[PDB]
Amino acid sequence: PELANKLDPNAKEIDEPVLKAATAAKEEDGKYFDKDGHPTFHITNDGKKVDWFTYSGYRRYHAECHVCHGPDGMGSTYAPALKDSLKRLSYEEFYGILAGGKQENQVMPAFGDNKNVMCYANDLYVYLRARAAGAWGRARPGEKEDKPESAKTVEKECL
Ligand code: HEC
Repeated sequence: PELANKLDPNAKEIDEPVLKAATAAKEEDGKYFDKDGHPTFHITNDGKKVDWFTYSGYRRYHAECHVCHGPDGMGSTYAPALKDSLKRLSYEEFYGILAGGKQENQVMPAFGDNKNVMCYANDLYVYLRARAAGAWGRARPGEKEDKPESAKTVEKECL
């Protein structure tokens, strides 16, 4: 139905198993979920329009993560490429690394005490999930879906 994606027909780096596991099964007010109950994306009109959290997660990524992890999750001299990471990592593995950090030299900081990051954890997951599935390229999202009212009142409370 309207839960289905419609991506770039000239999308050359799609990962079908990762994309299939990210198919939207449910929608609760601008928020999409997969059959496992975990957040997911929703691309529309041939790879140009994106759901709110993919849009929002891009911006939070550029703000708070791009420095060590490179543009579009491509990787850097000090940190791995998160577009490949979210092929293996489950939603809760990602959330735990983000909240508590990871070490080996090589340190990923714990962001748990950083509400400007933790309150957008689902946004970061969704966007980087869309990268891992090859459902979004290395562009900035243009057309988006409207920001839902649900997001604004929990953004209120979380911050
Ligand atoms: C500073 C440099 C940063 C910043 C600001 C962020 N990350 Fe994180 N990250 C970083 C390192 C050195 C590592 C590797 C740690 C190790 O080798 O043990 C990581 C790792 C991750 C992971 C797990 C990667 C994997 O195992 O595949 C995730 C997920 C991750 N980083 C995500 C992430 C996000 C969402 C950030 C947003 C603010 C972020 N990092 C910041 C170094 C750094």
